[PDB]
Amino acid sequence: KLMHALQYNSYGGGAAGLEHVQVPVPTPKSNEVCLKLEATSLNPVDWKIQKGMIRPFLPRKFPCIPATDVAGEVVEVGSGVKNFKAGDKVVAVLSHLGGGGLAEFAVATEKLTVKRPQEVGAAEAAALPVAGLTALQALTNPAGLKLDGTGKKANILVTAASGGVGHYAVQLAKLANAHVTATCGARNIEFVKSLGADEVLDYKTPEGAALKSPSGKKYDAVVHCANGIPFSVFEPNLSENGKVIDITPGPNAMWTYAVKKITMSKKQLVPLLLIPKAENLEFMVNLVKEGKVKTVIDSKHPLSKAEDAWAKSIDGHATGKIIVEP
Repeated sequence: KLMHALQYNSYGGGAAGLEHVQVPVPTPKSNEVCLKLEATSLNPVDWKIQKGMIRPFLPRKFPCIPATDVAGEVVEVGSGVKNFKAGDKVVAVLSHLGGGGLAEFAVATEKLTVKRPQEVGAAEAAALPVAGLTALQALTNPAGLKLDGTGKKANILVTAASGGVGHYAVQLAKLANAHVTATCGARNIEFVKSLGADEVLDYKTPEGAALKSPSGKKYDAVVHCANGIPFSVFEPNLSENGKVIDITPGPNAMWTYAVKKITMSKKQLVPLLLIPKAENLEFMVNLVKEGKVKTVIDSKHPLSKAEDAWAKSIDGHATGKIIVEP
């Protein structure tokens, strides 16, 4: 019947603007499944939407229940659901239109729900969807690396590699047999080395502010997860046809993309929008199961204290992924 959740009913609230509320448990449609949530993961998008930065596209209507990355147990399925039964443990991606993550229950489409193996925890799994698939898409599509053994070997730069997409990106890039150069805060330099990065740079230094690799590497692709960097700084560090992949693209990135396209610049800036596909989520889940990829969890917060997790996300000093559990 009813359900604990967190809502914002207005732009600009910050964590203060979140409200604990009791709300009717959603009902699954033909193709949806209903989950008792075991873990929910935050993404920077989630608090940006609330700040109003994604207007006029999101949020669709107030009030909003935030977060899309989710793991839990199937409680109930819709008439059309073929592949999941009640009791099944899953990981899923909620619609970016309706949100729903910060709650006891959520409905997910079957096409974005994946069975979660016994080996993989709920928090470990819930951290995967947006961050992991983004990292995966960037390295698979624009960077053009296979992740078996048949991919192009290459030089990869990962900016802000201590964060959500960042720390997945480094691990994945290593599985594609790439040389990985990474940037992060001084504190996280040892951590990023442990993800498999070949070179790690303190971004406040001179070689890291300029993104110059000690081997003198030029990068074939950049999984760009940081924010304050103009194409100027990337350019001299790029290979002849290097692509900087902005996984959090603003108007600046969008414009640069247009200009570099229309002037046929050999060096390119690629805005990335994630297209979550269940095959990829299944894939990432397997990588975690097989130990080829580890999820690092910055912190775990109870839904009753979810604003803390929200504020931690807003500060964005998180290392890996922030998790909210019941």
